[PDB]
Amino acid sequence: SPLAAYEVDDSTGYLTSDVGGPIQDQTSLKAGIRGPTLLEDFMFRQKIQHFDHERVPERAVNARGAGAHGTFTSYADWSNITAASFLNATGKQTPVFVRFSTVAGSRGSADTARDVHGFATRFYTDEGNFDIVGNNIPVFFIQDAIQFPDLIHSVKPRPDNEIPQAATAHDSAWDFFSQQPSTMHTLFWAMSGHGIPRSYRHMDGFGVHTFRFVKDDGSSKLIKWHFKSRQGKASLVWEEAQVLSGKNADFHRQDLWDAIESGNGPEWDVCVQIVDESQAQAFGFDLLDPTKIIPEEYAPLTKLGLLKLDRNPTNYFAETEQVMFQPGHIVRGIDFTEDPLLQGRLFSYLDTQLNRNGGPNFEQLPINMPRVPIHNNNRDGAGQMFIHRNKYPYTPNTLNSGYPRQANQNAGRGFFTAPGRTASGALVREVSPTFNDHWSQPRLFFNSLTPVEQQFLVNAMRFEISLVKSEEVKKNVLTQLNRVSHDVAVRVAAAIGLGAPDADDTYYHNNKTAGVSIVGSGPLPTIKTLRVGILATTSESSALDQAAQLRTRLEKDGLVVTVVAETLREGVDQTYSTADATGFDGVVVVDGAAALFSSPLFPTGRPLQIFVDAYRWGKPVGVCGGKSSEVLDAADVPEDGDGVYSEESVDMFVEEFEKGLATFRFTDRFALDS
Amino acid sequence: SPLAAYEVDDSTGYLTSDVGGPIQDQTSLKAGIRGPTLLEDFMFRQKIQHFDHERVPERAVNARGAGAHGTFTSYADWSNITAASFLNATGKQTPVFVRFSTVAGSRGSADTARDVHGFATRFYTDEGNFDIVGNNIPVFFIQDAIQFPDLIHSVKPRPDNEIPQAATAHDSAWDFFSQQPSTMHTLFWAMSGHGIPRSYRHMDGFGVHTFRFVKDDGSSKLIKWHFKSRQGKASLVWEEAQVLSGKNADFHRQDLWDAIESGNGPEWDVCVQIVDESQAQAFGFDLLDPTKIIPEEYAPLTKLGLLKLDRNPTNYFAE
Amino acid sequence: SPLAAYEVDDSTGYLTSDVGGPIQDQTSLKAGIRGPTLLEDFMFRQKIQHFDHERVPERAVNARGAGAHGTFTSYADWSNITAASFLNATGKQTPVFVRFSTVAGSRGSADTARDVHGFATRFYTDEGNFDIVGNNIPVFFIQDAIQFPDLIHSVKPRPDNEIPQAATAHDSAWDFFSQQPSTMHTLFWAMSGHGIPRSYRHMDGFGVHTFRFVKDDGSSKLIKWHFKSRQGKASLVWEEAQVLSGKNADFHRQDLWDAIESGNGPEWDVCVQIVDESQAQAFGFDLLDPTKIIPEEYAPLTKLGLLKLDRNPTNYFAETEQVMFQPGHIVRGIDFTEDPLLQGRLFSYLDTQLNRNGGPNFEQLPINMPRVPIHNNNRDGAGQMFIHRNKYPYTPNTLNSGYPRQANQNAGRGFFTAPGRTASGALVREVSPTFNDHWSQPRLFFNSLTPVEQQFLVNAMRFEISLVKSEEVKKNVLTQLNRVSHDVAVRVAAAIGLGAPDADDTYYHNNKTAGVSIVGSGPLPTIKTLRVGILATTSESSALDQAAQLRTRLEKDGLVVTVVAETLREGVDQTYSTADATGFDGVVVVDGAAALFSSPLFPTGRPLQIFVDAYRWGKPVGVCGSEVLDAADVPEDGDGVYSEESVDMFVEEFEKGLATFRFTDRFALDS
Ligand code: HEM
Ligand code: HEM
Ligand code: HEM
Ligand SMILES: [Ca+2]
Ligand SMILES: [Ca+2]
Ligand SMILES: [Ca+2]
Ligand SMILES: [Ca+2]
Ligand SMILES: [Ca+2]
Ligand SMILES: [Ca+2]
Ligand SMILES: [Ca+2]
Ligand SMILES: [Ca+2]
Repeated sequence: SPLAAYEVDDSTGYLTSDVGGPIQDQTSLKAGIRGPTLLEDFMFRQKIQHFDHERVPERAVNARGAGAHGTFTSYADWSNITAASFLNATGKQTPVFVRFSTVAGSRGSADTARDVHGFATRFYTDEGNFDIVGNNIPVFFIQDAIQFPDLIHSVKPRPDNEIPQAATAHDSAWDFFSQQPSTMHTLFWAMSGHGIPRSYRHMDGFGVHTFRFVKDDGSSKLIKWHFKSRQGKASLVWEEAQVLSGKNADFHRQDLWDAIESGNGPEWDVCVQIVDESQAQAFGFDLLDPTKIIPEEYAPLTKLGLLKLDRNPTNYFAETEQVMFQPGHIVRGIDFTEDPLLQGRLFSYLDTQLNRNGGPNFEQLPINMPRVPIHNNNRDGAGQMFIHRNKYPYTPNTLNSGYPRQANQNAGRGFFTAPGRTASGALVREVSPTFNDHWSQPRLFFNSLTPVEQQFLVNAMRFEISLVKSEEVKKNVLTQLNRVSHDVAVRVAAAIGLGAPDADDTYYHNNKTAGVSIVGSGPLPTIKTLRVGILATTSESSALDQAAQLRTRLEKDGLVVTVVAETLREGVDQTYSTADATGFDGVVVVDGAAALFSSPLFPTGRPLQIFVDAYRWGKPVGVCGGKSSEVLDAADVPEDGDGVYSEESVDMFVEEFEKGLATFRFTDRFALDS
Repeated sequence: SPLAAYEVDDSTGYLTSDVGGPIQDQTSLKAGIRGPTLLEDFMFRQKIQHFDHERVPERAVNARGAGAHGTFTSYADWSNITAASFLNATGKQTPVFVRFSTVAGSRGSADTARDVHGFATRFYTDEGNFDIVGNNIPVFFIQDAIQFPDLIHSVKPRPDNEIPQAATAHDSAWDFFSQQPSTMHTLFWAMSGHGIPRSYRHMDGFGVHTFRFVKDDGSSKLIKWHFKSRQGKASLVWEEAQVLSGKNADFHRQDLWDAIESGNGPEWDVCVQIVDESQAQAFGFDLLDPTKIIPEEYAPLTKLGLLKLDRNPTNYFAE
Repeated sequence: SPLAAYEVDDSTGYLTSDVGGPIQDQTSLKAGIRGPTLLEDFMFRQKIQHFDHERVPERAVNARGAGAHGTFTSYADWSNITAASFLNATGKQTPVFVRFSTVAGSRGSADTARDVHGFATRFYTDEGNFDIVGNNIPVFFIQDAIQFPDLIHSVKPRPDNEIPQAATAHDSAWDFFSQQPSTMHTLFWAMSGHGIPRSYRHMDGFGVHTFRFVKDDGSSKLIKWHFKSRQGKASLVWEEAQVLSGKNADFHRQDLWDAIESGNGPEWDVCVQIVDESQAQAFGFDLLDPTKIIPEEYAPLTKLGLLKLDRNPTNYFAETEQVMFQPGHIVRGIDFTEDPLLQGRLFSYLDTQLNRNGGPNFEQLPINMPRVPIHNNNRDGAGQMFIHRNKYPYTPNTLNSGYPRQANQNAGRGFFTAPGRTASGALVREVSPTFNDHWSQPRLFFNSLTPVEQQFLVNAMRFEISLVKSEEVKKNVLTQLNRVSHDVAVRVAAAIGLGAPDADDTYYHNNKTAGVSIVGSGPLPTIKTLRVGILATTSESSALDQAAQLRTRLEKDGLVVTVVAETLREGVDQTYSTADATGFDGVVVVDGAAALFSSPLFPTGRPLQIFVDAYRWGKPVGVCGSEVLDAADVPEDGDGVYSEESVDMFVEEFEKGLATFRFTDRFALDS
């Protein structure tokens, strides 16, 4: 364990105060047995003081999230492109901590809200902590950091009543998107399956901004970070995400925790697109613009190394709640660009940590400490944990022999700003006209989705915009959507009873780009960790025998099996009362249980509804045992449908079923606009 | 009202800093049109500093809740039982503010979690602010305040993974309940429909503790506070409440906001049960024990006044 | 020790950020060589952010202070009187940290203010940290903790202009004293030399309150803590203290630091008076009353152990500024009493540390950590430095097997309230009538001082009360003083041109008590560390020779010698320009320097003024090798005036003078 030095064991021993005096903490000290509590009860006050002070402010954004420890391993010595030490040798390993999150919701909001997601990675390198504070979507809503509070105020709950929680489905958000057209690209992403990923493990990570890789000789290249999931791309469907948000608000954090505990820690290839400084404006947009992607057709990915998360935190508050990332945590070999969104972020993280931590020594929390020595003249501050020996903490000095020494390009492996960087011109609060095309790339993204996928995106927009009360805002939203796609505007307008404006073809085109579609990304590369719900009954010993056999066959392949029946007993994990289709990636009914398809033990129709929901939401579903018509007919599920299975043979059933799990979603169950 | 004086109107005008200097806030100041951002950009830093510091710690318990302004009106001059000035004359009106809440969930969790609920009432009286910080259930889980962090750690999410949110449905909570039998009464209440009320307006409020009414002559009587809902008693069913948690996490706060905006502000009769000091142990239990109710058969309610909530906040955070 | 693990070495290495990235910190990153500074300069912002956030609130009181580390050693197994683990074996050693302080001044105010002084001692015991948060005066101004903000607002600067700093010499303070008669006892102590101690090492430590010693059998006795200085008792005189406040604001903290660095770390016998519970009102006053001492005639001292301070801090901010004492840091074998001053203190220290630290994990700071394992269910909070493995931090639990287990009188060496303690009666906001005598003990104290000592205390009151603008307050002050002593009232009234009220003999008496007088406590038991200024000249090679001969002798006897001359050179420590009589405990002029008694190198008459100030302030003074003594109007026959050609002889006599320390016959007395 990377933080073992800081762990406190309470598996033995007597209760003590924080200063080691043995005490009790179960009854207050009173003046008589039915008397008033005494002020001199220090046991009471120290315990309740601590409780009263347990909370710290949630993150201003990305308040809802979860983290894990792991390791990064480099695939090569990358000297040829960067001086970065963590990348300087094949097989070199660096500990990491990653936190994943939504953006809008507070603490305690649902994991399966539709939102942008954070993906923040710390590399505890041998030349300092390096943080990549990224998202699951490669482009951001706005083109200047100064706009962030406008965006976030608009998305977060209306400030008179604090409604609605963790949702863009309200007037203010769509007022802002329609007034600030830069938002279109990220908006289209958020309205796709990327807004409701199946898990943190099934999403990619992006730095969003263009950064620089800087060699020890001072030359630089432009880069984009892209962490490519080894688990596949996968989304929920919206109706499923809504039910999930109520049945399991902790869905993503539980999925990550469980995958790690089972030895299925998630992996990504840490990649970059690498281009020349001369290509800043060569691709038909400006690399300083965080609303644009570099299509892969123009710049392929270079795999730098492997990221694997394989260790859960010991204490969530101390590790996951207190981790404080900064894009300012940069190392020699990396530099910034003049992306005005990035530029302003550099200020915000350092300042906001004062808010959360309540004082300036937040880098001393165990989770934030580096894994190398610290030499500097930073002193004092509330919560100062060091005892500095150097009594002359100023530069230049002779009384400490000139130490610490200055580090720079030529000495001490100092960070240095890419020396080819320049600035010219007027000091201006002006937007570059190179940033002005807000619509072509949203259209590129949309064009690249499959037909059903395009339908899901249209449907997400229909859902949210139909909840906007202002007819003017709705009109304004159609005006912007229509600049990306007339057809999107027409289909969305249909649901809200307004007319779409006439086509405006300025930014329309037919181009597509690879690697942005979820539905088109093919079957999952692994089905380990995927969840199978076996619906059985205690009414028939035969049904539980079937479920035990099925369990064995499925578990051999690393699937997580839940057997559901009316009541618990050995071999049954979950009652119908607590079971839901959102708990599973595939659902199997054992034919011994066909009769179930009213009781005081579960809501009326529960067993059938689990099956029907799983089918409606695109999941593989099946009946095992040979007798299937009763169940399939009660569920209105066609026996010969794609992703519908019926076999007597457990082996055969499982072989076919596992293909369905990799396919993951049977999209021919969803209606399309004609 | 201290609040009228602090309302700020932004329906007109040019944007200013917090020190009244007119500014813009849409583009950062840069060294050239494609250049880096300048440290001298005070418009940027004041805006972003404020954003960076918007959040404050959520309440240690009852983090999820919603409030409204209203009035309390006394039905009589209650001098006969209490010196309390807000209760000293028929018709006397006192401004109030009430916040309703769940207990275990963080500030973004669902209103329809199964839980105890807070019902905290401030009376801004002519002799000082008086708060009755109560619940929708008349009895509490534990018999000594020193146990609170035990109960709350047990019911809040397990501290290695912070799972599960806003729920007693996990080992630690049931470990605590089964090890601490005082928990049984409140547990039974939370597992009834009182754990999943239909709205804040359809639940009652209780002080829980025995308090004292004290006359100007120094004499005292023992009292229980019970705010009786004029809307009636109603619950959700469990499956319904689970679905609502997903489809509308804001369900209770929206319900209250809407009732107020429509001129249907909710009402309670503020009542007490009143017994003599000599009855502290007369009913087969100790009135100092917050796990016990006084059955109405042993002590009827006296209606003191009318509490009505009829005005929503202007800014949720500030109020 | 928690502290060794947290020491950080910067004697080698390249500069890094706080996250270990090598950086520079001397030039801002700019858009061009004459260009504006960039927001992306993280090197600048992390450095400036830290600087901008260096300061923390000063202590609400006792903000000006200094600390050191040391050791406590028990003289015996004290089982027979207390269960306290640190007292349970002969020779048992416990690390300590002590901070000494004034009370009213802010953190940059002078050490030599006239004030009560704090003497706060932490014992890092093998059963928890135990703090005795005491003062250099055994009694306090007020009888109920709830009055503390009244006392402290009255003594601290007037709140419109924040004038005057670190002084009771203003109207509000004397308005409070004269309206709240409980203040008289501490006031008399503050107005004596106890208000201006010569150093932290020359003052005693007192717990003030009655506490309990509790045995493992549950029995208790009542105790007073008294730390008896092994360096002796000594004071400044007031004029010397005033000059010192300007010439060396750091005088006491420097004195302590130097004593430690020189292997002369200060010692105290840690003592108690011990009496039975039945004696709580047996001595003519109530032992719950913090305005009363137990005269030693009624209860002698038991020496429990030795306190020695012998190591300075490494980082003042991290150790001295951040140490957070609490009377709530109590251990098994000690209990509280129902002293209403002590009772409220218990709440204050815990709460105020939230203010200073800015979050609840202040016991995690290295200086506040214990030296034993911590097992509890305290969690989270800002600045949480632990990673707790127990994921069931509630009691009762089965999922962590019942741990941590409850500790109490019969398990786990738990703290327990003394079991014989009871309470009975109405719940009242009433002062016990047993607290009502505010004047007899102030009179006892005053009676116990030597005539010159009584003069000094009278002169302190004359000085301060003459600065009170309000005629009404001055009159009220005389009313109260007169209840203690009519003579004090008369003598103080004479300075302010008011008439004293007629004698009111209700509380007058002629009783005296041992151990409260400084002047009467005899010569100092050691003169090591005391300071000798040798006034010399570069004019005469012979002056320098004389000085160096004196130096050899005096340094072997543990004295700190400063040779002063017009300019620095080999063997000269200080210039006349920077020298002052307040820098010295004794002054010697070498024969060769007689000429100096105008130059661009020091102010006119500086050499003579040092000798004259030292004589006026009562110090041993001499000439080694007539004219100098004539120039200074100093009588050759005077007590503590030395005039010898023999160096050996001079040294022997002068060193007796240093032990006597002050020659009080140089001070005029009222007649
Ligand atoms: C490219 C666009 C951006 C991305 C990908 C991004 C990513 C993130 C992520 C992942 C987190 C959560 C880190 C964690 O898990 O603890 C975060 C937090 C935060 N972000 Fe950014 N963000 C971006 C833009 C901004 C901008 C423009 C600002 C302000 C000018 C900003 C201010 C914050 C603040 C104040 C926090 C809370 C940080 C803390 O308390 O530690 N974000 N952001
Ligand atoms: C009769 C049993 C109890 C009832 C009815 C009760 C009621 C409440 C209510 C209604 C709130 C929310 C007030 C608001 O809306 O802001 C609250 C908050 C709180 N409660 Fe209590 N509570 C009880 C027991 C306790 C105990 C025993 C403790 C501690 C020993 C305690 C500590 C707190 C704390 C620390 C908060 C947060 C207050 C704040 O941040 O303003 N509660 N409680
Ligand atoms: C017997 C009377 C008292 C004595 C001997 C005493 C002694 C002390 C000492 C020595 C300090 C400084 C500790 C240090 O060096 O850090 C101190 C600080 C303090 N005292 Fe007391 N005191 C007494 C009465 C009180 C009362 C009645 C209160 C309040 C009700 C009080 C509140 C404080 C506070 C708030 C501080 C600052 C503590 C900190 O910041 O850590 N004092 N006192
Ligand atoms: Ca809105
Ligand atoms: Ca540089
Ligand atoms: Ca649990
Ligand atoms: Ca019901
Ligand atoms: Ca009810
Ligand atoms: Ca004054
Ligand atoms: Ca004296
Ligand atoms: Ca024991």
